[PDB]
Amino acid sequence: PRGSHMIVKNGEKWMDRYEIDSLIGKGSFGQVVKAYDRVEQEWVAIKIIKNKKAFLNQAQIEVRLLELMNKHDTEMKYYIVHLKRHFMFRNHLCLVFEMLSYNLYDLLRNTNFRGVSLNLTRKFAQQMCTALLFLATPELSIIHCDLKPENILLCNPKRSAIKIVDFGSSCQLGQRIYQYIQSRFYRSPEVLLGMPYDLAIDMWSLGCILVEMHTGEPLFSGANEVDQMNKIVEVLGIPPAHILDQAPKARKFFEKLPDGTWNLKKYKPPGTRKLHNILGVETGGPGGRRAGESGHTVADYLKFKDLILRMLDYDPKTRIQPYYALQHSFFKK
Ligand SMILES: Cc1nc2ccc(-c3cc(N)nc(N)c3)nc2n1C[C@@H](C)Oc1ccccn1
Repeated sequence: PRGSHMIVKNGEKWMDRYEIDSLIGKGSFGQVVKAYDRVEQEWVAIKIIKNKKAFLNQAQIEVRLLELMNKHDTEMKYYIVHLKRHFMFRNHLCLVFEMLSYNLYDLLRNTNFRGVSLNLTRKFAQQMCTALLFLATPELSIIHCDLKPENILLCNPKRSAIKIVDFGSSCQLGQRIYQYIQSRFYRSPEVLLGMPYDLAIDMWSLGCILVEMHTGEPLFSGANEVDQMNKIVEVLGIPPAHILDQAPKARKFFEKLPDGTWNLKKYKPPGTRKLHNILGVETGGPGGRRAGESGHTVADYLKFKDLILRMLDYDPKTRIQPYYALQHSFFKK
């Protein structure tokens, strides 16, 4: 056997138990196959980790975090994909999951990137904030570290229930091992700036994800780290001095002046790309496509806009935390 991937043959049966149906996924971690578990009589998704020591080490962390989670009593743990069991087979670690449906990016593609309704956006946001409240449980303190539409799956194609997958980049608070993390579009300023991070980076990612779900377009579509930070500054302005003063990578993006103030190195002027206009609050919503529509009033959009700007706080110490996000007027019945 050569290369890092397992040789998968559709039709084969593993350990007189799993009937392999099809290769349904391929990522940097390895592969995902659909299999029929003859013993429990159900479809499962088997995540097959590459036989490369770095990947096996990180997948053992994923297993430990998923077993810590799936054992907590609360009904909140059901927003996290269920790890059924794991086993070694042909020198690969294999993680067995419940079979889920397609991811929120596929849902955007299905709308021809016009976005989903503010009402469906709100349902996704409530479940996501509840999942993040669960991860923030003191005995867990799990940072997902790779929230993106691709890592949020529908349970069922005809329903709005979601779960979070892929804890392959995850760590617990105080066990940071990667200086470079998060998918670029959803990467928090503290990570771009090479600072130590905490659970607040997942709330940043969530703010980005919810705007994209409603507009159909990434809020911050950087081609690279410098473009990413410049796109963030277009919307939010120059980060606070107290943060840049302790940021290892401040000078990758910004320059300190005699005055002790920071500006950009070497785009719209800072803070002039208003979320007000990105969302089309007063001009019929994204691309004007929601004009008049029920559920899409200026009052609705101003509540949504307010919660997003609390999620996109530059300061990880004052960025809105999940419990408080769930108390926001955006969610009030
Ligand atoms: C349909 C389905 N049910 C699933 C159940 C579990 C998982 C899954 C995938 C990964 N990376 N990490 C965990 N912890 C669980 N993925 C499922 N998928 C999507 C697979 C096909 O692709 C995907 C989906 C997401 C990411 C990569 N590839």
